[PDB]
Amino acid sequence: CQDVVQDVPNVDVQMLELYDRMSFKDIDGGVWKQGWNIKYDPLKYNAHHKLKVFVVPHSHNDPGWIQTFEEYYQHDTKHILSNALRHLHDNPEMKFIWAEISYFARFYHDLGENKKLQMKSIVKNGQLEFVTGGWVMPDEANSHWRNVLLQLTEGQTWLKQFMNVTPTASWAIDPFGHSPTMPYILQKSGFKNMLIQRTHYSVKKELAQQRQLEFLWRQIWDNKGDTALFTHMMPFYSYDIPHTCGPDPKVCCQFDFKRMGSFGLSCPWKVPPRTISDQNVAARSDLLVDQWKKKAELYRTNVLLIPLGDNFRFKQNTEWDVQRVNYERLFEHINSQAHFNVQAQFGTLQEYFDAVHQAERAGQAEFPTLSGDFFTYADRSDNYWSGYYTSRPYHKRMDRVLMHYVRAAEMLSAWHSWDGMARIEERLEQARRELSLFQHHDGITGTAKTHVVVDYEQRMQEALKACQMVMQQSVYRLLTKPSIYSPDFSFSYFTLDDSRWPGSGVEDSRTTIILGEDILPSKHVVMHNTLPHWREQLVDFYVSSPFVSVTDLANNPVEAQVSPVWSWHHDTLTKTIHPQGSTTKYRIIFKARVPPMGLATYVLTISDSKPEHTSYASNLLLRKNPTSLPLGQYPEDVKFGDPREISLRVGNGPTLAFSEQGLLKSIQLTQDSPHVPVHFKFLKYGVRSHGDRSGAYLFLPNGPASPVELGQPVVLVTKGKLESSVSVGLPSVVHQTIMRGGAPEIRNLVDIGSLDNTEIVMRLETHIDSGDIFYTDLNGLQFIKRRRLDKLPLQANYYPIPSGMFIEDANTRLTLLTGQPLGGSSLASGELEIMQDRRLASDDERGLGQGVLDNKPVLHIYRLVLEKVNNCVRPSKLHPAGYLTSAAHKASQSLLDPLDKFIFAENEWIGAQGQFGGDHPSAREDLDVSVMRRLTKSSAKTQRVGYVLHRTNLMQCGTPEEHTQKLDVCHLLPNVARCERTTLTFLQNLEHLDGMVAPEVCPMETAAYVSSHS
Ligand SMILES: *[C@H]1O[C@H](CO)[C@@H](O)[C@H](O)[C@H]1NC(C)=O
Ligand SMILES: [Zn+2]
Repeated sequence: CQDVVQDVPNVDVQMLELYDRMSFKDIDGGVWKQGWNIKYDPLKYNAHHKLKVFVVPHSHNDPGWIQTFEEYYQHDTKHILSNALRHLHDNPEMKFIWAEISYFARFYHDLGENKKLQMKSIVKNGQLEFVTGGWVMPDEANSHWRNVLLQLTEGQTWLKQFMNVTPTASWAIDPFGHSPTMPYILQKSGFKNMLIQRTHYSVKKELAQQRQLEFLWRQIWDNKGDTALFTHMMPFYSYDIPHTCGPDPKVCCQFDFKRMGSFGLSCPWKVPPRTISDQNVAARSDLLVDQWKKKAELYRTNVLLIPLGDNFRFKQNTEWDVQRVNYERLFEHINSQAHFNVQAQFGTLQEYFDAVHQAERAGQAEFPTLSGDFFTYADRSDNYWSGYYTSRPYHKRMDRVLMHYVRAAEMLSAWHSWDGMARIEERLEQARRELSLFQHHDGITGTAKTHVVVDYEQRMQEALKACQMVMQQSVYRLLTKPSIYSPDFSFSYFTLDDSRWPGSGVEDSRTTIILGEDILPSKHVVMHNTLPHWREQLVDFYVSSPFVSVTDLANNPVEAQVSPVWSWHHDTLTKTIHPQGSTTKYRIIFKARVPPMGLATYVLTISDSKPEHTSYASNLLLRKNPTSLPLGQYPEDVKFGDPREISLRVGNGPTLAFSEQGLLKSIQLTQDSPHVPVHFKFLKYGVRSHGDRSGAYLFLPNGPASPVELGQPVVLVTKGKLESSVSVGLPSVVHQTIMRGGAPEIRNLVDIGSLDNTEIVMRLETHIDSGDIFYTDLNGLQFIKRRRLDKLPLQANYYPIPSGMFIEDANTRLTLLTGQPLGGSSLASGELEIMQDRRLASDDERGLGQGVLDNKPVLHIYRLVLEKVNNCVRPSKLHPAGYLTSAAHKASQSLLDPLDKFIFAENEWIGAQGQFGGDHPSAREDLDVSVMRRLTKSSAKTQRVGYVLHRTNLMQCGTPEEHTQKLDVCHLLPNVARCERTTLTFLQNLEHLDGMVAPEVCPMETAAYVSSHS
């Protein structure tokens, strides 16, 4: 196992280092506006060394953006694919590449058998080639690596099954900036090459000058280089035709033959394309070949890639003809004119890469190595695309919730083989597909039109219901005496109870467990733990009486705490935001203990009076002019007082101090230790009154943020033995700090209401001496070192915060973990900030055609970890990576993969069992079974179950942390007959395992195993 901490990889280009040295000057470079006038030596090519040119036709199709997936499919995509089939079938030499399997699968299943065969043959013969092969071309900023793998697997599994092909070349031309998480997953999924396009114009210029646009992209911690994946970065501003034939768009535009008039398109550079003829082909070829040779100067081999396409192109037969015929005329002339020393033809992406490597092997080029990422993207001037790290935050939070439900549903039902009548495979496939679809770069990015966002939401909503159905049927089967188990596959044995989604104040969707002497004395509830280690976590449920006690199934009492159900209201009459307590429902909280990847059953029983093992929280409402707050049977009267500072401590945990406005002020780790200054503050960014406007994509602040005026907010303090919290109703945000004994949890109920052109940010101010350094994660997979650069505008120092960020000095670290991807930064030493929501009245000219005015209440959740790190073994100062501590990592897991809670629906659960998985191995804390998926239907003689195992890397800080069991996923199910290591998509067997034992992976590595059972 490589050491991912102590050895700084040696690479030719390290992006943080490059950023430190680069000037980023935006000067006019001529026709190549962001480059320079390329010159080449005409004698470079000759009869013994020709320029091999591959023109690759393509059509960028968005699975929803301006229209919904289905609208686009009916209006454009089905026509594009139908005509591609006809045209490639009839013109053997024509080629075309396709990226989005969601659309292809939709099309193919609608084809008659005769056309399905024609399609399979033009794929088999190399004319139509799939690039990447994912359900979509995902966003790379906000997406969790788990969902990136999920969507890749969904598209490639379909391709293997129906087209009998597995792409080994990736094509990502529209995501806004690129992440190294892509080559990470791709290289572990059989890929050999990848192509990217949207990277900062300054970066393109810099790498172009050094001919480092093609490189071996390895992970920042990879000292050996085994994670390396050959990567081609396109050099220009766009992937459209004007920006793909060479440096001068005024010239290249003339070779987009769809722009002559009848199609309603034209060249903005005022010179239109002209039909190629025998009288102008020599002159047209002169111009084109010159653009090609200039583009070739930016690369190292004699093989040139010329993409030929744009958004939703190749829709009409006449378009296919006009592009094909004119290019064939050019190729015939050019290839027969020796003086050009060029051989051009239509080709696919893989053809290009194969030729490149052939040149490489012939010793004509050697490629530089590179590590780092390509955020934050700017396509021109100061237009940095960091707004989409936050746009439509409700759905960004929804993404993480569904991510977990999908994993829990696939895992819970994987334990058994199911009769087709159970519709398990059906519901799981629909859930994987709707979540996969949302990974699209206009999905989770929040860059689609309003009605399209609604469509993604409804799809995800159906996906959540599908997961619930599968999960509850699974729990019922897993915890019911086999000879008693009598399932109705359409019945709801349990209903899921989720405390954080949609969340309190977002939607009253939770069911109250209704108990009563005259109706029902008790109720069984079950918790599931998808993580592969024993886990304890407080869980809460709503009950119709405060006199409730909890026991496990051996009938041992469980210490519980009851608290009121508080809801915040913006009182339009008193013009204040204050809480109201329920007089009929209450919250019961207790510690659940659940086996690794298992279940644990508990019972809630009503009593006529305060039960022995249940305590009641005190409540204190701080505000001037208070009014009574009755709580029905709740045994403790609410107390009142004028606003004042407060301190709280739960268990032996930290002690936290709050200001009289209910905001954190300091954290004291231990009895003796100091009260470390940690202050939460809320601010707002505006929009510029002149110049470019912020929109769904762009963050263009009109200067540093200004504090939100808080007035004299109402603060509610609940103090309990198991859980305490401080909540305050601020303008646009009900901010809540919850304490259960460890790092506190922070929840923000964000309702930006109608505050137009406003972006609300949550900031932490500390005295940590971080200087200009901070860390943010990439797709929940790794933490990368960031350096605030004052030579760049504010918005450029914003980065995606998909799951966490931290700052530190020699002695102290503050880590903020998130349950949703948002945008953030550290704009000053000792600071951390993350945007909550943004509402923008204007469009930002990238094609969306609207601002962002469809905001809705969202509940953002976080864990805030203050820790001493002076004893931790950390990477040296030049290492580009950072690593979490055990506490920070578990806090992230508590947000992304919490225990699942199920309430039994009928009055009596006959045959109920108290636990499942008690014998499952409790793996070391840095290991996770990211995916558990049964890969075969019940009719298969040999059952197969796939597992994706990921081991992160946690800092060694002196904690002994011992006694853990080896996890062999190949033996989790009985009767194993074979164990194989496979690509992450489970599509290719890479290793036949001895003793049928799946070994554990190394720190920062991910492996997939498939066990076969007889
Ligand atoms: C396509 O896959 C392989 C080529 O890699 C070929 O040998 C096989 O015949 C095809 N798959 C089918 C139809 O089983
Ligand atoms: Zn797109």
